[PDB]
Amino acid sequence: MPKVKRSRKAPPDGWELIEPTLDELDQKMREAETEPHEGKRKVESLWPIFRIHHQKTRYIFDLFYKRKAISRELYEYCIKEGYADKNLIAKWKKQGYENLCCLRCIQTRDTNFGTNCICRVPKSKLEVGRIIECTHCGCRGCS
RNA sequence: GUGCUCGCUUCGGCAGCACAUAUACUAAAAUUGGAACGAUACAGAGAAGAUUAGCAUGGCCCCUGCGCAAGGAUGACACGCAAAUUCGUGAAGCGUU
Ligand SMILES: [Mg+2]
Ligand SMILES: [Mg+2]
Ligand SMILES: [Mg+2]
Ligand SMILES: [Zn+2]
Ligand SMILES: [Zn+2]
Ligand SMILES: [Zn+2]
Repeated sequence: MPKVKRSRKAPPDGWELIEPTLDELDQKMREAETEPHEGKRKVESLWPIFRIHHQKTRYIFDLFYKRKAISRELYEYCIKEGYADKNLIAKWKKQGYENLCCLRCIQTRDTNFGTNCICRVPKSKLEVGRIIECTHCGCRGCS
């Protein structure tokens, strides 16, 4: 029923107060894996995976850098077990990059002209009020 | 969005600055045509009597094979009243200058 752990040592100290929500996020991810595509476009059906992955990683990130509610050990346990993304966090700690979607949406090898997605353009520099949905992600304006 | 402003100056708002700067064969489609054996009837395997191994050759014919191997009926086709330049003799009869 839960995620099979791969550490086999017991989880660290403050585990028991973050587990209902981690399992609730984990139950939410298993919904999105099994949704049948019908009226969902070919790229659109993968958008919930990136959203929930953002959410799980944001949750551990808030409990350790904002709320200071978790030690290094419980933090690095959640990264090793796959609850949080190590690389997505390392971009959120950068200066401009603090509500980033994905690592796809800043990867310049993934685009034709070698650039970020329009996801990453500040909404004030589009100056028109056009509506954006990133094809990688579904995002409407990180930056 | 975040941070810094000995910014107004409260913790409400605003101002300034810094970082952050252009995805997508753009459809979950509408269309548009050419196509699956294989069944339907027909159809029957070259070499001058008959029964037959085959190896080629040529290209707006392909199939199987990774093949510059080898197979596919010798893989099939090829079977054509197969006419390409350029004429003269001799007498004989009839009409004519
Ligand atoms: Mg042969
Ligand atoms: Mg034979
Ligand atoms: Mg032959
Ligand atoms: Zn994204
Ligand atoms: Zn994006
Ligand atoms: Zn985004």
